[PDB]
Amino acid sequence: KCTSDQDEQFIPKGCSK
Repeated sequence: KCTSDQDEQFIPKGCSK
């Protein structure tokens, strides 16, 4: 998932790598 809560200046090494 890109946004976990409201995470706009962080997406993971998992959503779009």
